[PDB]
Amino acid sequence: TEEEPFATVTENDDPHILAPVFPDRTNGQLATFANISRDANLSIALTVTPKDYTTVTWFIDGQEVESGTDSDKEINRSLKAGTYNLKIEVETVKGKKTSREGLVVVNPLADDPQSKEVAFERIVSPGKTARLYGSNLQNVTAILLGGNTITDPTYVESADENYLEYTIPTGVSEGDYRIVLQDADGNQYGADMVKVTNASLVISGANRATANVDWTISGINLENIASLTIGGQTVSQFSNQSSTEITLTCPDLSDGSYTMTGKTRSGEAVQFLNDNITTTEQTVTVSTEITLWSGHHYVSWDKPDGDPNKTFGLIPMDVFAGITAGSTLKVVYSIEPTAEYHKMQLATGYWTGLASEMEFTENGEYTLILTQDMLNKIQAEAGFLCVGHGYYVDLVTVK
Ligand SMILES: OC[C@H]1O[C@@H](O[C@H]2[C@H](O)[C@@H](O)[C@H](O[C@H]3[C@H](O)[C@@H](O)[C@H](O[C@H]4[C@H](O)[C@@H](O)[C@H](O[C@H]5[C@H](O)[C@@H](O)[C@H](O)O[C@@H]5CO)O[C@@H]4CO)O[C@@H]3CO)O[C@@H]2CO)[C@H](O)[C@@H](O)[C@@H]1O
Ligand code: NA
Repeated sequence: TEEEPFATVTENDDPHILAPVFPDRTNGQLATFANISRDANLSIALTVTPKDYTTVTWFIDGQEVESGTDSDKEINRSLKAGTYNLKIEVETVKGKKTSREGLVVVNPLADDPQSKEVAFERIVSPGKTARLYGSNLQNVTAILLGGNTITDPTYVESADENYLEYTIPTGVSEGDYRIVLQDADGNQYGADMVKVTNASLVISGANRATANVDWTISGINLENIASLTIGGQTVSQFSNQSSTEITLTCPDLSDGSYTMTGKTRSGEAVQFLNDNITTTEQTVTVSTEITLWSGHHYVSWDKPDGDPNKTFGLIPMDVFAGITAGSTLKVVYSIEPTAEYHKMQLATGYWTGLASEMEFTENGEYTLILTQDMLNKIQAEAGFLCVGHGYYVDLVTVK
């Protein structure tokens, strides 16, 4: 009370949470207070000083919530699957307060329809289609998103992981929403957060770029992009341009770090996501790709010693002697269709592996960072070889 003539010593005490002891932040990132199943309830029981002169309030994702017990300092709450922000705010009668903030992880059951974020598919755009990846999602007849009931979910069979395709309503404004999966029976299951944005948001592929060659960037509303500026060099002509992807020619820049910005058609600034931080400026590392060798050279360790196609030599030691530690070697390889199997390995002249033997079925690019130890061993062991069977070396580059 305030009208009180005076406050007892115990009333004016600082608030302390004695038990339980909560973990400290990981490294700015919040710690986990609870890790329970969707069928179990969030159960935390506080002991607090002063005994009879403290009130505690609970917040799930910033929203105040009743403690499901007669006591106000024990919470009992049934939560849907997901990860939740929990705040524990303790206040005394004379207004002094202490605080705890942590995560509550609620795991689904095996048979539950469930979904987590794999890559960046939880960033969605109003009017457009989006994907959920998870388990048992063929059960879902509706998704609930910020008051809207999305009733057109389609479970797509894929060569990779299957997904639940759904359309975001146009009416939904920007922000973060906690989605819920609904059965035909009516049962509801948690599927964590979705982020709705109208912004042209570049998400991945924009950290690194090779000068004077194709550069593919992945985002959400990238068709609205009118131009990108790297260094001081503006690019307004693109090879591909869709919602999810844009490809351009990285301009002729010296090796180093550069600022990238962009402009939409409306004139607003292109946004960039890096570690769940959104900026209007992106740091791009540019490097030039040097060609060391070009052609079409078959490799088979079946062929006899002395045969030019038993290995890939053809890049002399003095070239590798010049390469600086940290550089990325790339070997572009293609299969021989008539070959029974396809295995390759990068090695020294002594056939010491610089990395694992790899088995493959399709054409590709093998990249490997050459450390100072690797470079030293190459000089010590008679140079560089590509070894294996049933493939061709078509290009070798370094940057
Ligand atoms: O055949 C099918 C089968 O192939 C398997 O792969 C085999 C491959 O078939 C073999 O040809 C290959 O043999 C290489 C040896 O593994 C490798 O150690 C050896 O390297 C020699 C090098 O030839 C030689 O010049 C070097 O001499 C140096 C001295 O050691 C130094 O003291 C001196 O100062 O300088 C000289 C340099 O001139 O010694 C090294 C070894 O120490 O080269 C062989 C080929 O010539 O082995 C492969 C297995 O690793 C494949 O695994 C199967 O799957 C496949 O069915
Ligand atoms: Na799955």
